[PDB]
Amino acid sequence: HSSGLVPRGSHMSTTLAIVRLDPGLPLPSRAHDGDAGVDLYSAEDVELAPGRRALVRTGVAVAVPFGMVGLVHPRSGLATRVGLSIVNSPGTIDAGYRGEIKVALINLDPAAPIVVHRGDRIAQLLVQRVELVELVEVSSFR
Amino acid sequence: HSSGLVPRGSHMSTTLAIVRLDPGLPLPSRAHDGDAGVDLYSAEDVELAPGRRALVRTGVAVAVPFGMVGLVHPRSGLATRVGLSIVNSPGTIDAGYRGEIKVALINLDPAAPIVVHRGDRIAQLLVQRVELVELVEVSSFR
Amino acid sequence: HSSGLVPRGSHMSTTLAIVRLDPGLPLPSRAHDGDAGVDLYSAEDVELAPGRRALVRTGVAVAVPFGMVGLVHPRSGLATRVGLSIVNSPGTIDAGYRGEIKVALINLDPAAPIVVHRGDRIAQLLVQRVELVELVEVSSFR
Ligand SMILES: O=c1ccn([C@H]2C[C@H](O)[C@@H](COP(=O)(O)NP(=O)(O)OP(=O)(O)O)O2)c(=O)[nH]1
Ligand SMILES: O=c1ccn([C@H]2C[C@H](O)[C@@H](COP(=O)(O)NP(=O)(O)OP(=O)(O)O)O2)c(=O)[nH]1
Ligand SMILES: O=c1ccn([C@H]2C[C@H](O)[C@@H](COP(=O)(O)NP(=O)(O)OP(=O)(O)O)O2)c(=O)[nH]1
Ligand SMILES: [Mg+2]
Ligand SMILES: [Mg+2]
Ligand SMILES: [Mg+2]
Repeated sequence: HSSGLVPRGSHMSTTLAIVRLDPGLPLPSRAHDGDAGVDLYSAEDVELAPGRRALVRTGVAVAVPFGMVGLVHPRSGLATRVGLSIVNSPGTIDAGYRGEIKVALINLDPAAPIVVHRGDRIAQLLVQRVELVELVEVSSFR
Repeated sequence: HSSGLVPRGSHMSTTLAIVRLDPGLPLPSRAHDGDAGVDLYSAEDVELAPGRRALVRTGVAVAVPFGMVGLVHPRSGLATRVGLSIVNSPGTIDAGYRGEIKVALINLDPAAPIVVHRGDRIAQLLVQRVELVELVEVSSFR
Repeated sequence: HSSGLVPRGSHMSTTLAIVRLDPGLPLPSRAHDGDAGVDLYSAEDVELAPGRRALVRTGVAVAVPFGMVGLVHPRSGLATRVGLSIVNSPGTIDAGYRGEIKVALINLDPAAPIVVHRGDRIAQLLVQRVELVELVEVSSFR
């Protein structure tokens, strides 16, 4: 069968609407089958000295479904190789957000600056269900 | 209809029992409809010099349901604006925990101290299902 | 009843195949009933000066089920007491990965080195479902 047919085991898989605010970047994609995240691109060149942080545009906006959350995670390779991290990791993308996804990168290396180029894959976006809990206040209840 | 009626689409939404150990703080709340997290308050004033961390009381205890986990995430605005982060992010609140939720804040700015005041919203709490996995050890099995 | 019987409330609980690449370490375990994570051991001695990071072997490989993700989270006690963190937290373990789980530890204390010994519990592994989303590109759509 061709790929337009949804296989039985994927009947209930979730769709995510996405706008490329920067049409010159590829759509985010999973690096390998079954990978949890789609990789987000940087729309911009950024140089981070040790300890500096920047709010980096990804060129995309998404519509996370109600009842779900988008989560922006660092990539392990950049984290290990150069100390690149995300200040607010895991970044929380709410269902109602329609703005551009931005990544708060930070250089956690003590001495070597990190150069990010436009078109580099700088984070990964996961989508999960979340419990939109109803709080029940009690006076008292490992 | 009035708000006491659970709408059909919310019939299965999860309740979370909460004790305000500090009754002078508001209950945690979602900033907007559909937001993944409820914002946690600081019960205390804390000043963090660059690179310092503190274990900050939130004034609340919760009963995360069995089969779920509470997750303490940083807020993006403070992370970007002043470099505020959480050392153990995402903080993992277990179903059996009945103590006060505490937030391990850290100042990741190189030079500017962060002042947290009692009543500031310093983190956000998400609740998700988790797989309480049964390990199956094998000798061998992208 | 003896423990070999799956209780009714655990009928659908997920199994996780695991190989101890280092058979001298215990299998990861939950510290308490209902805890979200199983604690990962270090296979190695590592000393981290302030601001240094290391890619630490855990001695295990896992087979996260398709449709799920493994998540490597810091432990709160080490984070608060000595400033130990994980550069790429939450570390993302994909369903297709069959290599050794490695932990990117970092010392976020300003002045005191952290010593990790072989056999110390240095992180915790959670397993959750993830939405393997199908992107739907649109021109336009808190
Ligand atoms: O903490 C971690 C994170 C990942 N990993 C392994 C398993 C995971 O499936 C794999 C890739 O993780 P990332 O996608 O975060 N890394 P990166 O994107 O740099 O590499 P790749 O191009 O292979 O996806 O690395 C660890 O061992 N520990
Ligand atoms: O990494 C991130 C995190 C959040 N965001 C966007 C989407 C999310 O819905 C929105 C708000 O996230 P937070 O709740 O973490 N930020 P904060 O609480 O400071 O702002 P708000 O008062 O708007 O909730 O910011 C990003 O673009 N990148
Ligand atoms: O951010 C956090 C994380 C945890 N906690 C509490 C609730 C959680 O169930 C408990 C234990 O969390 P960890 O397992 O991350 N800590 P650690 O493994 O050091 O302690 P323990 O041996 O008790 O599990 O600490 C907080 O109050 N805030
Ligand atoms: Mg990857
Ligand atoms: Mg918010
Ligand atoms: Mg623990």
